[PDB]
Amino acid sequence: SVKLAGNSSLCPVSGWAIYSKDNSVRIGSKGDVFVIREPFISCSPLECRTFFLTQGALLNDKHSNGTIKDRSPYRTLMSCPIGEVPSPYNSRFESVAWSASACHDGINWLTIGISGPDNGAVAVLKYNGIITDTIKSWRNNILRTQESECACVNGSCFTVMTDGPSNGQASYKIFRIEKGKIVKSVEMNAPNYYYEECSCYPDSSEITCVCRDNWHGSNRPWVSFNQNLEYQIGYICSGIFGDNPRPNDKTGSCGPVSSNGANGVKGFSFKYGNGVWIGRTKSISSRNGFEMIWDPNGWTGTDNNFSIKQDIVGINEWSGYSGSFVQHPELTGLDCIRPCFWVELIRGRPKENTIWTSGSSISFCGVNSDTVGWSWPDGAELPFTIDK
Amino acid sequence: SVKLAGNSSLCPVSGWAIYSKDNSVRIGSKGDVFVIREPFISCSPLECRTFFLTQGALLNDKHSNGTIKDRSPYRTLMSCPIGEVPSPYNSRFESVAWSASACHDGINWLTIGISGPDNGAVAVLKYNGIITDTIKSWRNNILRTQESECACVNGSCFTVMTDGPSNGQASYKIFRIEKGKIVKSVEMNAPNYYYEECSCYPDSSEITCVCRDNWHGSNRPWVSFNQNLEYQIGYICSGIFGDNPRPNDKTGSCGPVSSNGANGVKGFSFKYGNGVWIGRTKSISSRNGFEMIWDPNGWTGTDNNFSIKQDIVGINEWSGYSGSFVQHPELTGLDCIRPCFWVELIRGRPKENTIWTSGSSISFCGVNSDTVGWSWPDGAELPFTIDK
Amino acid sequence: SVKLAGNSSLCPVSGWAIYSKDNSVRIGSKGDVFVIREPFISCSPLECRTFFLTQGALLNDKHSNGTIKDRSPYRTLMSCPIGEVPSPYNSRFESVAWSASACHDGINWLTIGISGPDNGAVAVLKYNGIITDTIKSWRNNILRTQESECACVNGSCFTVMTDGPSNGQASYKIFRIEKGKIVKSVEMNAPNYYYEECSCYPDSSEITCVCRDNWHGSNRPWVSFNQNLEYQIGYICSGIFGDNPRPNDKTGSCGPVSSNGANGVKGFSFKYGNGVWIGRTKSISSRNGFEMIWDPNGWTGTDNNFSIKQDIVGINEWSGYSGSFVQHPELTGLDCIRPCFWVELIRGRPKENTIWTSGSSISFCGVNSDTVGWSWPDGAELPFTIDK
Amino acid sequence: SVKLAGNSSLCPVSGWAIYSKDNSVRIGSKGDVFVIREPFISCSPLECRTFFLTQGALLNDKHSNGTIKDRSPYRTLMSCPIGEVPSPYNSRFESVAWSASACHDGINWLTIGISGPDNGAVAVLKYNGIITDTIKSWRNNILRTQESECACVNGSCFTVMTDGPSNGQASYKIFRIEKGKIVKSVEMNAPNYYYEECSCYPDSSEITCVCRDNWHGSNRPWVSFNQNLEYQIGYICSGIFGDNPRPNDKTGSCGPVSSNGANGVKGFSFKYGNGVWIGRTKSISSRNGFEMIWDPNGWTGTDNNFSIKQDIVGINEWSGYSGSFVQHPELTGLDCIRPCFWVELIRGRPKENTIWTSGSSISFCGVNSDTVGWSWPDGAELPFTIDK
Ligand SMILES: *[C@@H]1O[C@H](CO[C@@H]2O[C@@H](C)[C@@H](O)[C@@H](O)[C@@H]2O)[C@@H](O[C@@H]2O[C@H](CO)[C@@H](O[C@@H]3O[C@H](CO[C@H]4O[C@H](CO)[C@@H](O)[C@H](O)[C@@H]4O)[C@@H](O)[C@H](O)[C@@H]3O)[C@H](O)[C@H]2NC(C)=O)[C@H](O)[C@H]1NC(C)=O
Ligand SMILES: *[C@@H]1O[C@H](CO)[C@@H](O[C@@H]2O[C@H](CO)[C@@H](O)[C@H](O)[C@H]2NC(C)=O)[C@H](O)[C@H]1NC(C)=O
Ligand SMILES: CCC(CC)O[C@@H]1C=C(C(=O)O)C[C@H](N)[C@H]1NC(C)=O
Ligand SMILES: CCC(CC)O[C@@H]1C=C(C(=O)O)C[C@H](N)[C@H]1NC(C)=O
Ligand SMILES: CCC(CC)O[C@@H]1C=C(C(=O)O)C[C@H](N)[C@H]1NC(C)=O
Ligand SMILES: CCC(CC)O[C@@H]1C=C(C(=O)O)C[C@H](N)[C@H]1NC(C)=O
Ligand SMILES: *[C@@H]1O[C@H](CO)[C@@H](O)[C@H](O)[C@H]1NC(C)=O
Ligand SMILES: *[C@@H]1O[C@H](CO)[C@@H](O)[C@H](O)[C@H]1NC(C)=O
Ligand SMILES: *[C@@H]1O[C@H](CO)[C@@H](O)[C@H](O)[C@H]1NC(C)=O
Ligand SMILES: *[C@@H]1O[C@H](CO)[C@@H](O)[C@H](O)[C@H]1NC(C)=O
Ligand SMILES: *[C@@H]1O[C@H](CO)[C@@H](O)[C@H](O)[C@H]1NC(C)=O
Ligand SMILES: *[C@@H]1O[C@H](CO)[C@@H](O)[C@H](O)[C@H]1NC(C)=O
Ligand SMILES: *[C@@H]1O[C@H](CO)[C@@H](O)[C@H](O)[C@H]1NC(C)=O
Ligand SMILES: *[C@@H]1O[C@H](CO)[C@@H](O)[C@H](O)[C@H]1NC(C)=O
Ligand SMILES: *[C@@H]1O[C@H](CO)[C@@H](O)[C@H](O)[C@H]1NC(C)=O
Ligand SMILES: *[C@@H]1O[C@H](CO)[C@@H](O)[C@H](O)[C@H]1NC(C)=O
Ligand SMILES: [Ca+2]
Ligand SMILES: [Ca+2]
Ligand SMILES: [Ca+2]
Ligand SMILES: [Ca+2]
Ligand SMILES: [Ca+2]
Ligand SMILES: [Ca+2]
Ligand SMILES: [Ca+2]
Ligand SMILES: [Ca+2]
Repeated sequence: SVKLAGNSSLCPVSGWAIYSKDNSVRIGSKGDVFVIREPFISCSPLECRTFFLTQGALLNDKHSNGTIKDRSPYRTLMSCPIGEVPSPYNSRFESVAWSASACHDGINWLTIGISGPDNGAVAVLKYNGIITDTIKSWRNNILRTQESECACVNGSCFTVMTDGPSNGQASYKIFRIEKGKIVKSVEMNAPNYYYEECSCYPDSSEITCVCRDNWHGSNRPWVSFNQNLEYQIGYICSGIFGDNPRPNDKTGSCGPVSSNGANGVKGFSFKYGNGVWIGRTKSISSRNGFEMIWDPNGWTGTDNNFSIKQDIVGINEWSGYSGSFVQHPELTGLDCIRPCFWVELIRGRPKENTIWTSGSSISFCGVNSDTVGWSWPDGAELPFTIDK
Repeated sequence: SVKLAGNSSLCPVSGWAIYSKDNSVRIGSKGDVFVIREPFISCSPLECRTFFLTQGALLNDKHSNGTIKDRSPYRTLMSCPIGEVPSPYNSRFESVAWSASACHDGINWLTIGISGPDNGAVAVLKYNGIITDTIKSWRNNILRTQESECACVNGSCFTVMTDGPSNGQASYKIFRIEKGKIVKSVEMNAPNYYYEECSCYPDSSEITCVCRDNWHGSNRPWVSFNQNLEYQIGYICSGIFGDNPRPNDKTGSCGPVSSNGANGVKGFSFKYGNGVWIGRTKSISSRNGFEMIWDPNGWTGTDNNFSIKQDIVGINEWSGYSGSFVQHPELTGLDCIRPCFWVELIRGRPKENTIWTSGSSISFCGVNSDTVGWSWPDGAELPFTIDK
Repeated sequence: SVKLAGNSSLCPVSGWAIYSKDNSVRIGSKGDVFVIREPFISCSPLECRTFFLTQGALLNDKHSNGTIKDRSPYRTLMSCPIGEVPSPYNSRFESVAWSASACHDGINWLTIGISGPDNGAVAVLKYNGIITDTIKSWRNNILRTQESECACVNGSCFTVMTDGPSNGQASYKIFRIEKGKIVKSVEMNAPNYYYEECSCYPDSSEITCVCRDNWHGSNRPWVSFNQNLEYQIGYICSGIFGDNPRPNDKTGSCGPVSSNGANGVKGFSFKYGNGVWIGRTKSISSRNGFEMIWDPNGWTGTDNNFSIKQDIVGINEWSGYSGSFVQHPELTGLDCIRPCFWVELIRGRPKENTIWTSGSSISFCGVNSDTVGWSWPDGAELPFTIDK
Repeated sequence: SVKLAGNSSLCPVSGWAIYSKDNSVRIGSKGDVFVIREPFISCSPLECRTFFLTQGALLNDKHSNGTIKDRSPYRTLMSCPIGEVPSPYNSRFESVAWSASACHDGINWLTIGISGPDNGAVAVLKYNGIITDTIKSWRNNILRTQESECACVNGSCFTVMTDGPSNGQASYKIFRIEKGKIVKSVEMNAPNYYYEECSCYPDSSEITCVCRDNWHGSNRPWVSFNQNLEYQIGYICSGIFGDNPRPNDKTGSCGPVSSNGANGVKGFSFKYGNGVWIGRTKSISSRNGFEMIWDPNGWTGTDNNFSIKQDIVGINEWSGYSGSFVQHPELTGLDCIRPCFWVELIRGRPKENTIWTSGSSISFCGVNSDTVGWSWPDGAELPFTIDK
């Protein structure tokens, strides 16, 4: 075992090849599948795994009732192999958690699991399953983190957490973690900005995070930083607005776009010089559909012109959260860090007549070979037996 | 860990010893068993696995409704250990797929998973579960592949894909794949021939495939080739016709036999000089029964005389797809490549009064020791609870 | 990895410590557990496993109907870790089989699985899961074998099979198998004797088998042999009759005891010079209760006196088949071969009002430390939901 | 593999970080989850596992009826990975038992499983799953042991067993066990003391146990001993009484506190010089709530003054058994033995209107980083379908 180097560049990609689909909700109609949300993928040098926050309940059982609720003591972070349904019979226990991150440094898994009360939550860090550190809410208002993989470069792993309001200015901190021990943190000077649920990736020994502005931005904030936590901040300039909700595409801004700026959805994007691969919902108002857009000047330019669009979920089908993951050269044998993404397909409440809320997933990896647009939706027929 | 050599000849065999049976449909009446079709077996130097295309649904659940349908975004290629029922709790996720192939080169698994729309399908190629290449539809008309194992020789693996009409001339391509990367492909010049769902095996460093003529052939087409994809083509001459449907046995042809030629079923045969071991259904009109027939001049001769018949499934019992798989010397310690086969036992629609279609399997290995004819059918009592 | 020597003597034992209980039937009331009979235990140098003949059906499902039936094409030999319920989700497929044996030579697993028609059945032998030999019925009348572990000495494994009538003189053969290849077999000269379902163990480089006389013996036949298949034969002389059914205990015989001699139950016994540890039912007429008796002159003396009895299952509780297994010094680190046994607890037909027949198990290992008699019965409440 | 040294001292801790939660009862409403009680956690140098005593029945199935009952032949000691639900599909079978202990010496697991009748129970000792010894009841009155992990130092493992009345003076023995073989045992001279369900841990090469006085003590008894089983005895002096039931806090005693002394619950405490970390229920009269309390002079001082209290389960929520477990330097890489604990969250009879009694778990590890009080209760909604 050796540390992931994390020093090559992102592989340039022309399209996205489908990687996994788990059909969890479809299968949970009969089988024993966890009620989950906030799924994400992360890879070691040997395998890729789906992480997810369970609700301590299975689909189509009565304890699935009320799972629209975000935070409870029943929620646990757990993981299974990519593409498998998250079942009590195939899933490894990670942490007690209603917000979470994980990532593999090349040697062992780091996991971060926040539980406790809204006014004094605690992140428990584990390295190879052993508790190695904790960090407690500093603003006493729902300490929260990525809901996707943390990022590793040369034995140090990096994440972002937020504490404070979700409808106004909050506090955002960046952490450096080595063998599960926080060795440095910095609070971001980001007035008039808002970061949550950061999708962070390594690229040439530095970390880039694209996040959710729930306060007043329908474009996505970003923060990048080096191993010493010296950071830079911005918003994606493209007029192809990345958040949900959002306005129709028009002239963008390098600051937060206030039109339709309140609320949000967890998302991601990949920076390639001045350009950007944007993943987003197809609907401007609800979590429906998904598409990947290549905008060759979208990182720094404000026009709404793009070069490529690839359909992933159709506009009438349910989507939800999305995030980045990467495959490092140590895993693939390439000479670059490969970009991939997952989409959470949220089913049930609040949009459907169920007592429950849960998600299945799909993921894709970046390639330079031929690809195609389509729709790979969840496909469960709601309501279920328990609802009726 | 070492590449499969694939340079020895096929073991001569006098009969077929039963190797597995999963009883998947019988078990899925209560257990959590995927609805599947298109199963196949493939071996590494250490184990044999069953690969299959799920419908993203479990048996006796309402999501099994309409699983007569061949292609959807829910279908996934998964695998389990030979003879186990395909459950979400024992199945390894491979790829998102409504048509597939897989094989092991002696170092890692290659998997091939075709998904997307009928007019622009994409094969995703994975080596050790990492995406390593893609190939897209070149006739825009249901890109499709073997539904059985690809074949490997000295580090290269080979498969066949079809694109175009299923009731006429189509286009047929052969591929050389090393470590999941397509290193060469050739389009077959095969006018008035039709190939699909090819069953391919290695034999003396070369590949022989026996396929399905869905256009106008009630005997089976074949294609053989070397590692440079220089090929030869033909049809099995035996008057013991291999496809289903087909006419009653009579004088054969070394080109397509047009009588009952349209439509077909995936199948296989093994070439031994001028002779041929034929697997086929017992009914001439539907997928019922299965039998193995040794015809010592059937590869190249057109008479309907044969020397050995061994019963596998009784004529009143449902059958379906069948395909070759091999066990290499590296696995067996023999000095030859051992032929084996599997049979898909299809239950439900169109022939039975259910909302669903699914399959169990049985598999047999060639030996020169004493064997017996019998019937090992699926054994499920239809309809199921969900149908009623 | 080294061959089991098999050259030490049986360990002297004063009593039996409980080793495992799986509660299969109790648990299959709700969970997915196989309908099984003919369970047995066998150990490698690293673990012990339960082997069993499934009925290709789960408990409390409709396909359990009619499982009183002994032979069908749906029956499969499968194995799981000792003490775990036999489920499709924890069980490894071994062979298609309605009669069976298995044993580990120190290097790999040998398995023997008989399937096919009553008038021409075939035993398929596998070594590390690969077919290595077959042997076909020689009397065309239900080729059958041990339903317990075969016995291994220095790289050779030994079993017994019977072919012929179950109500009269039949034919009995002994086999020597190396790496799953039959290297020698002999037919026993045993007129007026009858051997089936032999429980065979190694002891000082020779094999001793205690078996079932279904023709005309209420005491148990035995056969012992050396590695060259030179054999000796006899019946257990003790007046503590070991078969079920049997008479009440009285003066025994060194030939078959005809009183209550027809029919039988698979059983075992362990020889210690002139003495014998007999495992048997508590009832003289049905498969109910179980007890272990030490009779210090019972191998060769005909009195009905014994020195020790240890209760295992109470007289009013269901028992069934039993058999020996051993733990070799390569596994335990002892300087002798440890004797152990399992009991099948048969539930359902013909004695209970169900559509099905199945069994759970218990096992014990011989020790010299303190032990106790009790009852560890099956404990399922019959009938089940599917019966009603 | 190397023996756990066990020679470092206990890590000083300032609070408890949440480590796991299995949600077993919530999940067993639909999933296949064992009815259990008496779980506990123990770790090897590679993993932590949950051990528990099943009732040989699954939740929401009719065989869970009457599971208030402590001792039966159906009860088995099994284990799974920490935080996973105890299911037949993820659980290792360990031993047949209605009382148990287990621990890992750095090389293999020792398991201890007591079954048989109340007047002659036998402890079966296993090392790496092989029977290596037994010990039988020496007072004929429910031989019983820890229900928590044994303690290991330099290849010796230690435990405590009780035999005799649970409402008066009984007999208490300590055992030294090497590779599953009892090498020494001592009967405790403890007149007017009562010990059972001991929680024992290593600390500087010596064992400290904190136990349950069921006779006449509402504080907890303790016994500490060296590797030769030379022991010292006493009761925790703190006026913060540790048992349940108990009186309200007031001046303590260094011998048994008779007020509310009869009856009790399994529990634990960690000694740090003259101080003590106490885990206890929040209710004085029933098994409800749980809290950790640091009393810097509570080992040897009788006042009811304490420094730190940390909430674990809220006072209106069901609690139950609790026990210590440790993580050795060999697992953690620390220079001290880390204390952890678990709490059994009992549901059903006698306090709720069900046919069954079962338990889920939560566990916590000691840290010197920031922590928080909260409530992590069982969370199931009773009654269940089977009760109605
Ligand atoms: C899904 O979940 C909802 C919401 O329920 C809440 O969360 C769930 C998970 C549980 O934790 C509940 O306890 C929570 O309430 C369910 O709605 C609840 O249904 C239950 C069952 O009917 C209701 O509980 C009953 O209420 C009865 C009415 O009592 C009230 O008035 C009487 C005077 O008549 C008075 O005595 C009492 O104090 C109440 O004020 C009561 O008689 C009975 O014993 C029982 O308590 C509960 O009120 C409902 N909650 C809400 C918020 O409406 C759904 O039933 C559930 N659906 C499914 C399909 O499972
Ligand atoms: C049982 O068999 C083993 C062989 O595996 C015998 O052990 C060997 O004996 C020879 C001397 O004849 C030595 O050269 C070897 O070193 C021994 N090998 C091992 C691994 O110990 C043993 O003598 C036989 N025991 C009995 C009881 O007959
Ligand atoms: C805490 C505020 C935050 C942003 C509105 O809510 C998140 C939004 C969510 C959402 O918009 O779907 C669901 C997340 N599970 C939740 N996070 C937490 C920690 O509860
Ligand atoms: C698409 C043409 C082809 C031949 C008619 O269809 C096959 C027929 C099938 C059949 O005869 O059973 C099943 C195959 N799953 C299907 N293949 C695809 C890719 O859908
Ligand atoms: C074949 C004769 C034999 C002895 C009567 O029947 C056995 C009796 C059985 C029994 O007495 O319970 C069950 C065995 N499964 C069966 N063996 C086979 C091969 O069917
Ligand atoms: C046997 C006396 C002892 C103390 C009353 O009983 C314990 C009480 C129990 C309890 O208070 O919950 C549960 C334990 N399973 C039980 N132990 C046994 C061996 O049955
Ligand atoms: C990246 O790191 C590797 C491994 O330490 C090193 O050998 C290589 O020189 C580095 N490459 C670049 C481009 O910095
Ligand atoms: C990577 O980390 C190691 C250990 O701290 C350090 O020695 C090395 O200089 C780092 N490498 C680079 C290229 O920064
Ligand atoms: C086949 O290949 C192996 C491995 O490369 C080689 O050693 C052997 O000589 C070859 N066999 C034949 C029949 O050519
Ligand atoms: C099957 O599909 C048809 C068509 O939509 C529908 O009418 C019927 O209700 C379905 N049956 C089940 C069991 O879902
Ligand atoms: C097998 O492939 C390797 C790599 O191309 C090559 O070195 C070797 O010559 C090949 N052997 C044969 C028989 O073609
Ligand atoms: C069991 O099988 C018989 C066939 O003999 C059938 O008549 C009966 O209805 C079946 N019973 C159940 C409960 O399915
Ligand atoms: C054990 O088997 C080996 C291999 O056949 C043989 O050489 C040896 O003589 C055997 N030993 C005994 C004691 O039979
Ligand atoms: C603890 O044991 C280790 C391993 O044997 C030893 O090296 C060390 O000296 C010991 N420490 C103490 C404090 O006794
Ligand atoms: C349930 O358990 C009780 C013990 O409390 C037992 O005596 C009774 O017979 C059982 N009742 C049913 C309906 O199974
Ligand atoms: C640990 O055990 C070994 C083996 O008995 C012994 O020789 C050694 O002295 C022991 N170490 C200590 C510190 O007791
Ligand atoms: Ca927003
Ligand atoms: Ca642009
Ligand atoms: Ca045809
Ligand atoms: Ca011919
Ligand atoms: Ca008899
Ligand atoms: Ca006698
Ligand atoms: Ca007490
Ligand atoms: Ca105090």
